[PDB]
Amino acid sequence: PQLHNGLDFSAKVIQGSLDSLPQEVRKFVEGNAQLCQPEYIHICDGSEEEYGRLLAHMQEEGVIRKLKKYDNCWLALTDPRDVARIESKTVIITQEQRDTVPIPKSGQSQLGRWMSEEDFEKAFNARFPGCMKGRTMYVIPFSMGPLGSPLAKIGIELTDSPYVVASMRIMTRMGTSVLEALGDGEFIKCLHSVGCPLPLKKPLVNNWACNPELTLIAHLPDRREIISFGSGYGGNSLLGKKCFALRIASRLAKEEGWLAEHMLILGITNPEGKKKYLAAAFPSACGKTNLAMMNPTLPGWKVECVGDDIAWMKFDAQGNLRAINPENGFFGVAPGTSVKTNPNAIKTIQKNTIFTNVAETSDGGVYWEGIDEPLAPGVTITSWKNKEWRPQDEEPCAHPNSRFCTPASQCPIIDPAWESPEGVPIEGIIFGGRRPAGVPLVYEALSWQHGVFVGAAMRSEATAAAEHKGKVIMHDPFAMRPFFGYNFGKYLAHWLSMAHRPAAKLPKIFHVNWFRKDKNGKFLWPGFGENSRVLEWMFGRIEGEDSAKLTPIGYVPKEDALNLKGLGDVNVEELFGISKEFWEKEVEEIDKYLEDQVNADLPYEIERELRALKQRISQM
Ligand SMILES: Nc1nc2c(ncn2[C@@H]2O[C@H](COP(=O)(O)OP(=O)(O)O)[C@@H](O)[C@H]2O)c(=O)[nH]1
Ligand SMILES: [Mn+2]
Ligand SMILES: [Mn+2]
Ligand code: NA
Repeated sequence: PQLHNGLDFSAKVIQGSLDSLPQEVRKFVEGNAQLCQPEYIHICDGSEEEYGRLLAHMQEEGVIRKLKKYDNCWLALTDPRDVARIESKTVIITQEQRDTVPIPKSGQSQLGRWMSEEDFEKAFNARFPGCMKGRTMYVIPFSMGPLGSPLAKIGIELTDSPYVVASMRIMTRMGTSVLEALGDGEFIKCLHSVGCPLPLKKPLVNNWACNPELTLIAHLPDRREIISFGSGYGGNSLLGKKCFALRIASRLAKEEGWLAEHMLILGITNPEGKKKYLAAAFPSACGKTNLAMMNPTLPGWKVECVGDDIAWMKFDAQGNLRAINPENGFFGVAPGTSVKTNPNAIKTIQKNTIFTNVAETSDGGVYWEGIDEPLAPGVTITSWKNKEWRPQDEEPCAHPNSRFCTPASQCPIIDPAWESPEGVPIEGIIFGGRRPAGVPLVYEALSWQHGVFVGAAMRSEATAAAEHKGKVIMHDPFAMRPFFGYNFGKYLAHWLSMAHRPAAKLPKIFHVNWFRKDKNGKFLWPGFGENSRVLEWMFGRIEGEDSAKLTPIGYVPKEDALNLKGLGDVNVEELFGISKEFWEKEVEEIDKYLEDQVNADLPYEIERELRALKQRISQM
């Protein structure tokens, strides 16, 4: 209905039909078209034709370049103001702040950012009205999970960015089939704008529309809305990924008895023909993708990848923790990727891949720090800043948080069960981060409650994945600091509660450190495929092997228990050393952090594990 002619957007639809949409989808699309005032509405179909045409259009406009060396690969270079997540501009809206974060004693929380509904309405009104003028609003129906799976969750993302459309086609299952699967069901409402209505009010930098000053990534869990303004960077604009499948989903999971986690899922097969699945939570840019598609150095071992970033898991009636990967692609850090470090990623990204903020070679290929491939004499390099570049120059040729965005189905070791709606049974959970000192290569938690404490106590050097600079060691509990959808204390309680579930077969919990350094700042452990030697030890421990010795922080490998054949130059004593002074300091730091940041919401069990660790260290 309407008394005039501005409410019904039918005449502005350039693909699809508002009449063909499910009723509630139409209302969502049209309501936001009324607000944002796009010139056109394009309902995505997910087809190869749509995708190729959109890419060519972006190429026309100078928004992306085709990489002529490869099969259907593309390179986007962004405004340098829009390169990573911004935690301080990422918020969750609830009636009560304590539902979203524990109230920190110190007054500033490091476990999320809350915004009142009043303040968010004002922020929304200062951003979205008219924001799509002169642009197309693309409507992206997407599934987090295989099309038609009983455990998939569907969303609709509205965006004015073709780059977002193309990247969502890779990272989710997208298009008409999803609308058909959705029918009259519920869907997560996702609204995104780059925040640059036409005619442009401000200079366009590097043909990359964005609004840094007004960037705001908001989540409204009771209304089932995600609303993101001003950034095109995938972590901020691919709304099915961090926003939905971690922040919204972790709160749903709390309410419904499951888990949504920042974890890879991999399957590993040993030389005796046994296969086990493991999950691992490491912070952004701290080794998940490389572990998930590892090429093991140990003969007779094989790793297969289920997912590299997000896991949705629950204990089933048989007691097994079963996990699914709700994503359809990998959005991986590019620098460091080489045939030696991640040969499976190199094979995956050679076709149908979008690269962002990497360098370009004159024969139409890609380049980045650590790529470890010599170029022919005469071949030149254009940096991610679109300037000619030479290896002798002061700055990197690729941004440190540059990315590939690639279909998971193309991974040569994609696991045969990666789309099974039954999920895969997790037998070990691994925590870890970047710790240049003090923390040994691997240890095993003493119990479930100890393992939840180990997750809670995680710390890691800052990376380029968000706004934190330098290499300051930060708390990042469960690798979820940027991603909790609700109060972290409550999340710890939820984890603890799993132990008391009927027939629960609780996975073993481990903590790793690939990143300990010697006195000269060189890594003590080579990592990458050599991490298979650590996974071997974990595998044996899951099977019940007596290959561990007790220490104050947990179980570690016995002398000679790790296979170090071919690594005679590793300094094992240094790499496994546990210093009373370091750990006295560590436990004091963890105590103060949990007291300040979790406070009244810290479960008794976790405080008890803290007291126990302090006491074990005191007996050293
Ligand atoms: N030294 C070392 N670096 C690693 C290892 N695994 C990954 N990296 C590097 O760390 C960065 C992030 O790796 P990635 O696996 O993409 O981490 P993710 O963001 O957690 O998925 C890349 O530059 C990798 O080359 C490892 O075992 N050792
Ligand atoms: Mn991640
Ligand atoms: Mn990754
Ligand atoms: Na650009």
